[PDB]
Amino acid sequence: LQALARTAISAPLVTHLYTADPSAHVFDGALYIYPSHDLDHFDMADYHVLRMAHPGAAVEDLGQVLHVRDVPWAQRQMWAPDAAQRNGKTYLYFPAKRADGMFQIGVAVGDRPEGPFVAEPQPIAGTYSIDPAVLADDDGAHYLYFGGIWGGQLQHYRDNAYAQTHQEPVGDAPALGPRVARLHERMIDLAEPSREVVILDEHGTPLRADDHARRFFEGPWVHQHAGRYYLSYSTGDTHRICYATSDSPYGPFTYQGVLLAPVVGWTTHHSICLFQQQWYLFYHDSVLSGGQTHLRSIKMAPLAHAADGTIATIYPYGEDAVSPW
Ligand SMILES: [Ca+2]
Repeated sequence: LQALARTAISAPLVTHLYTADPSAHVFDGALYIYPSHDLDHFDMADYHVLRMAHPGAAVEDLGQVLHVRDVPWAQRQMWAPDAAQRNGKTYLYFPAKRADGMFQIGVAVGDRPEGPFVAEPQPIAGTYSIDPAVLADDDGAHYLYFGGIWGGQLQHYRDNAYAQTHQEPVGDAPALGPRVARLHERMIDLAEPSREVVILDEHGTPLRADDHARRFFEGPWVHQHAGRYYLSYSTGDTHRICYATSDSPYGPFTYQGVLLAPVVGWTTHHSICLFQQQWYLFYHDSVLSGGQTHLRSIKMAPLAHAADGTIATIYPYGEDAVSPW
């Protein structure tokens, strides 16, 4: 697979550290990226913030802005984060693991996009599992999406309650979807208990647990375009970013297709962000590290919505490349 490094459509945004799970936002007139920081096993411990001043600019590492040692409730595994702004504050949302082994989502508050961020002493009540994404709705509301199965533990929850015997559904049972909750105006609490986000097939039927090509695995992201909501996410063991659409941030979302073909390294994770004239897909892969799943680099590619609202598949090493998966 050494050909893939040669025909990659994107270079690593930074190479002096390993980065993953990019959440891109335009805050205060610039592009800010909030990724995970892979350490040279997914044992990440801290977050950096990166910035691009304008379209085409060199990427700045603004340095470390939060470390798990400053998060009283969390012991380890600072995974895919996100950020939001409200009332002149910037909020850093992040999944991390408690000493008792459970993932939950917490938040840290700062006065600027680049921090420093001060972590709340407890996680956000009502959250669990991983991969937060916070949608700043055009109407002023903020919504928190989250969830990931397998290592993300979402499969142990139903209706927001944990049980040891809750497992991943199988067969004809509906696959699990991400969770969503409107955030409180104070941003560090939910305004409501989270709800299931339902993803439907083209016939209006919820996706099956045994449909691993399409069913939700982790890393939800929502963006607005042309009066609809786009939910996009990783399918995990089939290595796709897929997307689905709805007239509501709550769904249900109807499956549309594959947004990003498989990348090098087992995980795939992304965000979609509008910057000046252009939509961009931010994603990651493991080429920098020579194909090591746990050492990634974030990347970006331009993204286009078609007249009919669809998004064409992005092929990270070219459409003619041998797929890494
Ligand atoms: Ca994410």
